[PDB]
Amino acid sequence: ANPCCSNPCQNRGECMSTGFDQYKCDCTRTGFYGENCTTPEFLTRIKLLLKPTPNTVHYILTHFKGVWNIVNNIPFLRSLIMKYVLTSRSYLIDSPPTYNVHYGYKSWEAFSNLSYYTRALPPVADDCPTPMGVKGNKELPDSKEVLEKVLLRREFIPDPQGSNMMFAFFAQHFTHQFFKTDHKRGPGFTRGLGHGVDLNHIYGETLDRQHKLRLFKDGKLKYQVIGGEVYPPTVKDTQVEMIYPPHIPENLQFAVGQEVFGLVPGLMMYATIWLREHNRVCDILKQEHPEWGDEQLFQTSRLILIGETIKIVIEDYVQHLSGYHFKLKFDPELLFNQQFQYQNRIASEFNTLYHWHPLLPDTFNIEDQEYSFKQFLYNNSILLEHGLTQFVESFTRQIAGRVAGGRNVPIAVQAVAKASIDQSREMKYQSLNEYRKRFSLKPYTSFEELTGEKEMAAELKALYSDIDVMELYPALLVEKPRPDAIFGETMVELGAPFSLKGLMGNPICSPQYWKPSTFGGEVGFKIINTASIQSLICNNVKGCPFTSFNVQ
Amino acid sequence: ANPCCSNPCQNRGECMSTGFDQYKCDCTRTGFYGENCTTPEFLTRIKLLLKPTPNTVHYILTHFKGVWNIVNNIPFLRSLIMKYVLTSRSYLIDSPPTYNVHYGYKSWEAFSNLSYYTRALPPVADDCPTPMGVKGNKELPDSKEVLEKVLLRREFIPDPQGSNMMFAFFAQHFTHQFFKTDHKRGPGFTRGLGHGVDLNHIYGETLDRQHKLRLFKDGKLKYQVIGGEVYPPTVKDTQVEMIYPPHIPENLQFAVGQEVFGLVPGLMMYATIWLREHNRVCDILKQEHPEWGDEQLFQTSRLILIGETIKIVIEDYVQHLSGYHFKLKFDPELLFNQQFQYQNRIASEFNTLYHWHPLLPDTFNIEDQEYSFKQFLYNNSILLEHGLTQFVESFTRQIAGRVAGGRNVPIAVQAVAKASIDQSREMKYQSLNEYRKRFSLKPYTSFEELTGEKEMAAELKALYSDIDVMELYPALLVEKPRPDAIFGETMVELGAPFSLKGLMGNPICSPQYWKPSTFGGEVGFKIINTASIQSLICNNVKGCPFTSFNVQ
Ligand code: HEM
Ligand code: HEM
Ligand SMILES: *[C@@H]1O[C@H](CO)[C@@H](O[C@@H]2O[C@H](CO)[C@@H](O)[C@H](O)[C@H]2NC(C)=O)[C@H](O)[C@H]1NC(C)=O
Ligand SMILES: *[C@@H]1O[C@H](CO)[C@@H](O[C@@H]2O[C@H](CO)[C@@H](O)[C@H](O)[C@H]2NC(C)=O)[C@H](O)[C@H]1NC(C)=O
Ligand SMILES: Cc1cc(NC(=O)C2=C(O)c3ccccc3S(=O)(=O)N2C)no1
Ligand SMILES: Cc1cc(NC(=O)C2=C(O)c3ccccc3S(=O)(=O)N2C)no1
Ligand SMILES: CCCCCCCCO[C@@H]1O[C@H](CO)[C@@H](O)[C@H](O)[C@H]1O
Ligand SMILES: CCCCCCCCO[C@@H]1O[C@H](CO)[C@@H](O)[C@H](O)[C@H]1O
Ligand SMILES: *[C@@H]1O[C@H](CO)[C@@H](O)[C@H](O)[C@H]1NC(C)=O
Ligand SMILES: *[C@@H]1O[C@H](CO)[C@@H](O)[C@H](O)[C@H]1NC(C)=O
Ligand SMILES: *[C@@H]1O[C@H](CO)[C@@H](O)[C@H](O)[C@H]1NC(C)=O
Ligand SMILES: *[C@@H]1O[C@H](CO)[C@@H](O)[C@H](O)[C@H]1NC(C)=O
Repeated sequence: ANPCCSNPCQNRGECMSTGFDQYKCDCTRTGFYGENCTTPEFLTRIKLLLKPTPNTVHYILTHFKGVWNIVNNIPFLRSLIMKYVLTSRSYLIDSPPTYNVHYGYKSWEAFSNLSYYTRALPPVADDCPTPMGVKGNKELPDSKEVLEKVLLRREFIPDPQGSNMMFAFFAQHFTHQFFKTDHKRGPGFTRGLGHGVDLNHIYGETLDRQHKLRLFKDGKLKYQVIGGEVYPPTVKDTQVEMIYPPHIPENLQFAVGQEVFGLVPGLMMYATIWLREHNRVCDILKQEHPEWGDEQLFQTSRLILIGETIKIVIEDYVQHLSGYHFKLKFDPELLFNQQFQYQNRIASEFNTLYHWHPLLPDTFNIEDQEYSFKQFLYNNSILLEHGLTQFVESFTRQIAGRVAGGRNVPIAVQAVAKASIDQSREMKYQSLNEYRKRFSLKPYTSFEELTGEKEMAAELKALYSDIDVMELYPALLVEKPRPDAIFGETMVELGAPFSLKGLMGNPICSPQYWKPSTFGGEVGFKIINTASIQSLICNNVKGCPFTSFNVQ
Repeated sequence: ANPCCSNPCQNRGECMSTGFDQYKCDCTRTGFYGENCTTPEFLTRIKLLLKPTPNTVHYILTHFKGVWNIVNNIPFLRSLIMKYVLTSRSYLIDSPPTYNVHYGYKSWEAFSNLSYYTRALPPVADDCPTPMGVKGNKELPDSKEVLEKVLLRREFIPDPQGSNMMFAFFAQHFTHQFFKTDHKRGPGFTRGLGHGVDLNHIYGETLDRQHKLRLFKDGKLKYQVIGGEVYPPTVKDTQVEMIYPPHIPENLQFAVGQEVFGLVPGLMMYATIWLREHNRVCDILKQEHPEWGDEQLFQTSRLILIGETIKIVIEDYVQHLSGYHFKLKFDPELLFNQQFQYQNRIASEFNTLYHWHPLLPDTFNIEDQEYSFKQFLYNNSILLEHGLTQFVESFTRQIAGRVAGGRNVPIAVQAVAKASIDQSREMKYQSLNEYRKRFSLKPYTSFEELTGEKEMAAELKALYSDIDVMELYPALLVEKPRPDAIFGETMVELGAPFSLKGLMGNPICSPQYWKPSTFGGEVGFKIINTASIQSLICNNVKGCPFTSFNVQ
């Protein structure tokens, strides 16, 4: 019914109805004009002729290693390239944000209501004849069939980039501070009102929760000591609400900032490490500032840990997953003379693409044990049994699964994968190809081009008929990986700009925050600027075990 | 005891304690170095030894009328200057915001908690030996004595700039969407969580209040007709909470977005006008878009009225109060190639400086009647009796009071003036001279220099002893005005950057919003770009009476 149902406006032109059966494309600042914003301005043809494709740039970043070594060791040159990386990657995201699950046009409600995830692409209107707009059949193919045919794991496929369980659980722990769906309201709603890296998964989303978690001495968070080792306090001792099945002993219900972190020992491992890190930073600050009170010690340490998180995420975590030989750098100063908005709104599509469940193994191997999913979930006794040191050593050694490439979702979480499909449809996501165009990628012209093989493509052809009807979420998991890579093109090109905004958009990266006094002086500042996944583990885990995001 | 109590760091350097009796200044990016950030770097020496003073700039903007006349009539030149004006006025506000009433250092709590007003200068620490830090006596002078000696009106002092009651009530109506102190929590807290121009004073702060005010047909707001004229609906009809004394009959309990707007018929006049404007724009959009539903008509109209409001605030309202011969321009495009943060957090000091109660007359003169304060307050029957047309005609003719220059607060609101003093102290405001330095102004060296006269200066000298201990709020009302102006230097130099951020920081001014389709096409867009206080009144008040912000 809506004349904009067919998504006729190209190159980010905006579609507006002008009657029951007519539309107008607003081509303002797109660089194109004409009825559908497809005629390039002269400068546009110049830009287009020059810009390399994402696969070309990926090739360059993953080759000429000898050259990247030269670059990485020349400070001013590394800075220069990172500066370019930053600006190149930061023009695709609407900031201030625009659409959401209930608004396919800009509105004050969509802007102002922080309970929604934002949307990179507006939803397919409710009165459109087909789920994707006007293409395809009345209903999309059975989600169970999609799941069973091309997503479910047959044999475990290891990640060729060598990602390990330290990587998988770091991804889970880190992202679950800003992916926190409010199931009461619906899949298009979030409980993470900070919309980014605020460390609410350590400190609590609300002030009441934070205060229940705090010791109110020396800036510290409450903790218990068990067999000489520091662990989170209990629900019983703190009244911090946590999600635990009823059969869990009171003494095993650890209470942390994020209420779902009792779900798996690997989340609780990271919760425990960051808890120790907070109190460690508290000791350092108290040493540097014997005149400070508890409140300032707490707040300053939180700012420092936010800093360390952003640092580690960029220079270790994103560094590893990218596969780049270029050494990414966390340096807010690089944006100070550039246009950039210090703010972020978490996109629904970012949440959706980040469902990296293929990472998980069939069993979790710690020391000489192999835990099934059933044994592993909600089982903090496993953490106490083995200890943090053994957990790190074991997770560092265990390979994670490949995410793109298809057929690698562990069956234990098949309901989760089905729900990602079903809820994408519920939220009226536009198709894979629309999202590809939205991120300046070439539309796939066949299912074989998407997968790079023939068997899964054939299954999908039979299911969807038209590549233009293929959905974003399953596509991300069946996409042809880059050579020996964990992800395909669509995953990287969508994930990167969302991730950048969540990290650099933090206020601590703004010029008035990014200075020593914000972090209690040069000592606190140095903690941020020297942070690494290895140092986080070395400072807080007995014996300073070697760790890394890849298997050795 | 805090070693930062004396405010040792200059030129926006940040003070941090480094022990019980030592501090350190963080001079990062100040352009100065040395223990207190007072040694100018070389390039700072250049900038300084040729930056014109605010009074010089104000001289130039308010003279050479013939030159400005040429400038105003050459579009590219007017734009060029406005572009300069915009950037020259946007480097003084911390954005993302920093301090608040409870935090004299940056913290995640101060950044994230939207219920606080933010602070342009951090509060004086609790354990400082004196209210202002280290200077002055153990107690500030009796606020009643300060009020009675230099603030309270003897004889009515008319504004020489000719500001009228349309101006005064516009100031009150417009600002009360973002100055909404949460008295439950304290003077440092706000109920205006949008922190700017969101028009919650028409539409309501919350969705459920908004939905009570809406007709749910054609995008319109509920209204009632009395004697052939459109007025806001009642509390009985809508169920929205309003503040009214218990003796107001049900038929006079008007319901509007801001709960206090029944306080005064002047506010209800503007509430009525803006309600009519919303419904007018709904009519226009429905004509443009027969295919649109109620929700989109409502949301689009709200966006349009937001643009109208910003347009009128800049080009009529601020235009009048500034006294500039240069014609200010609302043009979001002028910021598109500039560094600028599209966000805003309302500053407590902005709230404080905007207590412009000396504007108020001794009596409110409508048609042939002169109403007293007791007669005027909470008396909407006056509005019904005379009507909007007579309100506009009368308020356009009636002169408002001068704000700077002292002794012009009407006795009827003396408790409000005393509270501004008392709450400033509660919120631990730094001194007038610290605020002047914060905004690049020369500190006053005596009370006579502050007032430009001798009698009020002498009383203040007796009360305060030291000019460096003089408080911000009463200083603003006793300050020497610019020549035949309504305000003095401090008022304009603090007010201007805060005001700019609230208006241009609005998301509708960002590039992704500032396009015709956001407002339902060129028709909606034209309504914003041609808006004016005269056309607002012309379109919505019977007879289209002439109006202006100047008695003229
Ligand atoms: C043993 C490990 C894991 C289990 C048992 C698990 C299970 C689940 C379940 C049941 C949900 C749905 C939760 C809900 O709807 O409230 C979910 C959501 C999610 N998972 Fe996993 N998952 C695991 C690991 C991971 C990993 C390694 C990642 C890496 C990125 C990940 C990413 C996500 C994301 C981003 C969501 C959506 C969060 C939200 O919107 O609230 N998960 N997972
Ligand atoms: C008949 C006219 C007016 C009356 C009866 C009035 C009265 C009041 C009162 C009772 C308060 C609350 C004080 C407190 O809680 O301590 C207040 C606050 C305020 N007034 Fe007025 N006023 C009037 C006109 C104006 C005008 C013309 C302006 C011009 C801008 C203005 C600006 C303000 C501001 C900015 C506040 C602080 C509001 C807040 O933070 O919520 N008022 N006024
Ligand atoms: C914003 O900060 C205020 C000030 O601390 C918070 O209000 C306090 O909240 C606690 C409950 O968490 C109450 O016991 C206090 O009475 C409140 N104090 C005041 C002065 O109101 C408020 O909760 C914070 N808001 C958010 C969203 O965290
Ligand atoms: C943000 O939007 C959601 C969705 O509209 C709002 O949730 C609705 O609020 C009304 C109250 O006016 C309830 O009657 C509905 O049940 C809510 N719907 C859902 C899905 O929860 C929410 O109130 C909005 N938040 C704000 C701050 O306005
Ligand atoms: C997949 C995937 C990729 C990804 N992120 C990135 O590719 C990606 C980042 O996350 C990012 C973070 C900080 C500064 C710059 C970059 S980047 O240039 O946009 N790039 C390396 N997150 O998930
Ligand atoms: C007093 C007072 C002044 C004032 N504002 C101004 O002086 C002032 C504005 O408010 C402003 C509004 C939009 C764009 C640019 C300007 S300005 O250059 O900062 N200037 C004229 N608000 O209260
Ligand atoms: C060659 C001069 C170019 C124009 C400069 C005009 C400056 C006059 O400006 C003066 O500034 C003083 C500063 O305190 C104020 O006291 C005066 O009121 C003001 O007139
Ligand atoms: C409403 C004003 C209150 C007047 C009575 C108490 C004020 C006492 O204050 C005095 O008032 C005189 C008034 O012009 C001034 O000459 C004095 O300088 C001032 O001290
Ligand atoms: C614009 O797009 C529509 C698709 O809805 C197409 O039918 C029309 O011919 C296009 N016009 C062009 C490309 O000039
Ligand atoms: C939890 O882990 C422990 C090992 O610490 C194991 O003995 C136990 O069986 C597990 N619980 C469940 C329900 O599998
Ligand atoms: C720095 O400031 C303090 C002011 O309290 C003063 O004691 C010291 O002499 C100053 N040093 C300078 C201005 O070089
Ligand atoms: C209310 O306004 C009317 C004029 O409409 C006036 O005559 C009356 O005195 C006012 N009421 C009070 C209590 O002042």
